[PDB]
Amino acid sequence: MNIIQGNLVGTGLKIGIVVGRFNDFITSKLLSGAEDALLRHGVDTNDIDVAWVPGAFEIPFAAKKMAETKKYDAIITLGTVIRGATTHYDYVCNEAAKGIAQAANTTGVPVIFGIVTTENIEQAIERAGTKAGNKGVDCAVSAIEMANLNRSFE
Amino acid sequence: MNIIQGNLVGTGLKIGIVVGRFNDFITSKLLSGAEDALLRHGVDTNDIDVAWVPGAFEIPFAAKKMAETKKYDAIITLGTVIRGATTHYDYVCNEAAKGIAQAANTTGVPVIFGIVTTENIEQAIERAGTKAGNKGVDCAVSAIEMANLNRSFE
Amino acid sequence: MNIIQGNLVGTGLKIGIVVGRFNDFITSKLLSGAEDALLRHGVDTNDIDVAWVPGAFEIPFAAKKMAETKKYDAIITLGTVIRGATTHYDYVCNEAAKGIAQAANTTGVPVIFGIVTTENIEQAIERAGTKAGNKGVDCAVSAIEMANLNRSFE
Amino acid sequence: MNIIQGNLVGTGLKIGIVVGRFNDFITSKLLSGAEDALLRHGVDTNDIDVAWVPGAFEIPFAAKKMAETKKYDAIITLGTVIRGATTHYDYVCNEAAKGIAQAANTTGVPVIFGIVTTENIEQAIERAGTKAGNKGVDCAVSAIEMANLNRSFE
Amino acid sequence: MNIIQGNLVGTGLKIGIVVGRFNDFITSKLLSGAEDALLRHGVDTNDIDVAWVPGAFEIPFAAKKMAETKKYDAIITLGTVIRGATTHYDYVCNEAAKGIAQAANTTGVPVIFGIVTTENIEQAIERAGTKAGNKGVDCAVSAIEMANLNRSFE
Ligand SMILES: O=c1[nH]c(NC[C@H](O)[C@H](O)[C@H](O)CO)c([N+](=O)[O-])c(=O)[nH]1
Ligand SMILES: O=c1[nH]c(NC[C@H](O)[C@H](O)[C@H](O)CO)c([N+](=O)[O-])c(=O)[nH]1
Ligand SMILES: O=c1[nH]c(NC[C@H](O)[C@H](O)[C@H](O)CO)c([N+](=O)[O-])c(=O)[nH]1
Ligand SMILES: O=c1[nH]c(NC[C@H](O)[C@H](O)[C@H](O)CO)c([N+](=O)[O-])c(=O)[nH]1
Ligand SMILES: O=c1[nH]c(NC[C@H](O)[C@H](O)[C@H](O)CO)c([N+](=O)[O-])c(=O)[nH]1
Repeated sequence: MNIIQGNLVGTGLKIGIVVGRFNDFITSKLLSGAEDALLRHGVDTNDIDVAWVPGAFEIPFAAKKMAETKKYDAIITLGTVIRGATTHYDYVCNEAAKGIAQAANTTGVPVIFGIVTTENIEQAIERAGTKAGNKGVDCAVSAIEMANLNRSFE
Repeated sequence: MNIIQGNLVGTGLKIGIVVGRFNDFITSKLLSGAEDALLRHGVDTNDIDVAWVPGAFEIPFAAKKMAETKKYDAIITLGTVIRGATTHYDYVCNEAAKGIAQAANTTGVPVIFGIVTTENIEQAIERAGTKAGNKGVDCAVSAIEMANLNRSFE
Repeated sequence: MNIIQGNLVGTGLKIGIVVGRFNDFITSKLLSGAEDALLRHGVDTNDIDVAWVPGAFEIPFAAKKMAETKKYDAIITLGTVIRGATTHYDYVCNEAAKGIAQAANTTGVPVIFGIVTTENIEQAIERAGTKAGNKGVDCAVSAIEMANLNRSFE
Repeated sequence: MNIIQGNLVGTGLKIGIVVGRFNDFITSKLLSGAEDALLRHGVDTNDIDVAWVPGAFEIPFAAKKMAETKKYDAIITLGTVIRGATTHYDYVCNEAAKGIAQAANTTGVPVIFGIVTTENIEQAIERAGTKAGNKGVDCAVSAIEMANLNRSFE
Repeated sequence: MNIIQGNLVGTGLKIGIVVGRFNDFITSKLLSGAEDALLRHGVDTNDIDVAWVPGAFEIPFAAKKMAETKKYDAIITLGTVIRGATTHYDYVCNEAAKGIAQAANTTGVPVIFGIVTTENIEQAIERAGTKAGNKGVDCAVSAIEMANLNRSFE
């Protein structure tokens, strides 16, 4: 068989990031994690644009617009939705993931899903640079991989 | 990295609001909350158009049409769906959130999701100007932010 | 602010109705409820077209086609899905609500969601002209409102 | 009001059927049920084309393509998804129902949802020609109705 | 009635495969299973292109692009999402299944859903070449069937 991959060399890549202000206590650590990860992989700090939106529901809207400028190789979406007392959590999470997916689809640009969806604050901290690592770092790496792999497609 | 934000200066913005009549006991307080929030942020009362629809299922329909007039910088959707004895709640909430999201998508205009979805009346009052604040106020602020941030995109 | 509403004057309106045969014991009472409601609001009986389909899954298909004829001001969908032993209920309800919503979306014509989704026969009778009123009547009224409000949009 | 129906006269109709091989122990009885039902309603055996696909996930794909040939008055989808140990069941059922619905939508041809989704083998047998009747027969009848009703629409 | 099938002769077919790196402990066995299955069915190893993506959320993106090249008769998606402590599982699985389905839809090329979604590692191993067989092998076979069946459609 013939293998098609994407290496982790970020040199020369232009990355766009959309972060939600909601739960910034967490998302900010996600953002910084992604930044460091990108830099240590060869991406130039100036080649990184970060756009802040109120909540995760907004993330798709910004992600699509940024991707449409065709100015980026990949887009990283960073958010943190923590469940509450109502089903609000459900809609925010669904629409976010739904839109983040269709953004990449209609845009052709890889849009990495980095929205942390937990039951409580602990699980959030758990995935923002603790026990489970930093989802932001994992997303940065995936962004790089997808950008490189995307060269192999047109 | 390069940051892209949206400040909270509402001066000069034109806002459209779609409110559901259903559970108006709550939604009306959401509406007034949004209005006051907008005014105190610099938005002119005359630059605010409010459209009433039966229920939340209708909100998407009106939100899309209002956004399509391209007459608004952002659109705020206000509603309150309180769970009952059947799964009706589920469809109304899903379709509302689904449509409110696609309205902004297909329209390019930010459409703020301000539909309160609770298990009971108490949680509704809780989020319409009590313990948890007023979702209407939060949406007004988000509308302003998104409108301003949207300038940075084309 | 500037208010945009829809009054309950049905005079001159042309209404289309799609009813599911499934659970007709209930849906028929929903239909007659809507009819009477429409008439008593000024709609002429001859300005009302009713189309019957097997079940609620079919409702969206007929609703979209009727709306596309642009012959109607609003479309009322009437159905009753009562939960059973399997998850069948789920798909029928979701697809119905999903399609009824997109019908109005793609058609520009208001399509009122009048599908009663209950756990048992009692809750169905409850919402078809008993304790909880008649969802058909509520839909007729919403249809009229949406039709009138729709004049304010193009 | 003016009633629009669909009678159960299958004479002259051309029906397409898509059956999943998965759980054929059940689906085959669904298929034969639909066949007999169609024949006894006036449909000519030669006017019936049956296409087999691996599982229910594939059904939408085949149903849309068959409908697109515009060679059929209605399309019957027959499948049986029985829940297992994982959530696999969920995705297969959702995508199936989602696609079978959009097939009719985008195609204009009625596509009858005849996918049996149960918790166990017993409920499957229950709906494939036992206690609860034969969903295949019910779908055949619905297919005929929808085909005839569809004449009333363009 | 007239039957339309797809035989299991892979000779001459060109297959594309998208595998997620996430849970590669399992997915790799899925991939090898698919490969062997394809070869033993007549597919030439050189007629098989494999593309690796970070996780299942990425699978749809790659599957659509590969399908769009119109260079393949069918596309096999291979992944393994194992549930964790949060609802993350839900979004990854839904979006994956959602996208893998729409890829085939919009592309016209069959895209086989081979994403293993389990509650634990054991059920994963169970479906990757143990008690329940190898989902990769089952997908390979389905890919071949769908490719052949697809000849019958335009
Ligand atoms: O990013 C998040 N947005 C949230 N807000 C929802 C949404 O993203 C918007 O802020 C607002 O709903 C209007 O669009 C959240 N909660 O409400 O809990 C959350 O946890 N995380
Ligand atoms: O906005 C709401 N709409 C509701 N009605 C449903 C829907 O919004 C429409 O009014 C009507 O269904 C026709 O589409 C609600 N309930 O039914 O409970 C509710 O709580 N909130
Ligand atoms: O309108 C309904 N249709 C139902 N049938 C589902 C569907 O509407 C179609 O009749 C058939 O599925 C083929 O399209 C129902 N149940 O099955 O329970 C139900 O409760 N209500
Ligand atoms: O028709 C069915 N297909 C099933 N397979 C899923 C799918 O239809 C495809 O065969 C395969 O997933 C690759 O597309 C089923 N299960 O897995 O249980 C089932 O119960 N019924
Ligand atoms: O294929 C998988 N991807 C997973 N990652 C999610 C997603 O596929 C992407 O890798 C990343 O979310 C950014 O798009 C998984 N988990 O997170 O558990 C998993 O179990 N399986």
